[PDB]
Amino acid sequence: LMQFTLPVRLCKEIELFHFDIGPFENMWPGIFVYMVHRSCGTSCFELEKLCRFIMSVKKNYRRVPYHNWKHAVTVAHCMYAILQNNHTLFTDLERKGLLIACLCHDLDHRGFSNSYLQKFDHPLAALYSTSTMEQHHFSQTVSILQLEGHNIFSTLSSSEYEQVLEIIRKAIIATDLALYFGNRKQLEEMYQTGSLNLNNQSHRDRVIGLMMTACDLCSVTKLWPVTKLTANDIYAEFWAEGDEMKKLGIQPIPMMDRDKKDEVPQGQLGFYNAVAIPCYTTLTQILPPTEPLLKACRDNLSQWEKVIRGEE
Ligand SMILES: Cc1cnc(C)n2nc(CCc3nc(N4CCCC4=O)cn3C)nc12
Ligand SMILES: [Mg+2]
Ligand SMILES: [Zn+2]
Repeated sequence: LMQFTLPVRLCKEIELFHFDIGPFENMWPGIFVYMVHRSCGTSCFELEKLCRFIMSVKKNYRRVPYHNWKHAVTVAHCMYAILQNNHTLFTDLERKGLLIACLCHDLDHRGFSNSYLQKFDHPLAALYSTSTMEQHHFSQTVSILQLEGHNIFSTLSSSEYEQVLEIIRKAIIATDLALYFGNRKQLEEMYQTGSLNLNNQSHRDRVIGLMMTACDLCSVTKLWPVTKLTANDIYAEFWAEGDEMKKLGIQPIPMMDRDKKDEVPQGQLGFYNAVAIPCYTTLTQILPPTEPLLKACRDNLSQWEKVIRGEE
């Protein structure tokens, strides 16, 4: 049958956590199919249905600076690297669900936070009072699965299908960073007191939630030039929301105020110390082969430190 194969450099480097999917948009679908075939099997999905699903997902990502189709595919590649370094830890349905969840997790993102939607009084803030954009992304995922010729899960039973969509729903909701802090603290306590139990469904749920955060934040785990240039896209969004906050007559938080361009290096320090390092530290304790993510994050923290010291 029909393998996808990549050029030699991509074939080797796609296996590493720090892989950058490159600036050729037209190769990203092929890169995703390649990752599904190796992490799931050539039998998981009918190629035609999967190709049609990938292309409708791409179409429902918007042309925003950071929360775009490249982000979707980047977050899927980090999940692929986690899954490939932990062969035997995950069920068949989890392998199927989690790459889809990653591809779908920011579907139809508009470049604005949950907080901006509530202050603007967007209709989505009335339909979904918490994790507003994340419930929207899961709703968009179901919509696309229900288009003609797009049911990639069509060969699962009613109960397997229900389990896979429930894995995807939880994985997507878990990308609401507001929920990460409490999830990581619970996992930290569980790991240390030795209660962490991977046969406990509500435990696996938490561990998959942390994987989702780790993949979502994975720009901090890349080579420094990738990390630094991705940060510019992240801030281009934040500062546009800042502008929109000022139009509602609301002072944005410093994170979203382009007037504080200069403090970006110190903003990154707080974010590595408060968010990223704790995330990859707890993930590495639970899933030891994800250490390369923690090591790369620590490398990038030390680069932001060099920027503050004026050494870069
Ligand atoms: C969600 C996400 C994901 N990946 C990355 C790399 N980032 N970087 C961020 C912003 C960090 C941050 N910057 C500030 N700034 C900047 C100057 C004033 C200020 O306060 C505050 N904070 C918390 N957010 C993320
Ligand atoms: Mg999101
Ligand atoms: Zn995301």
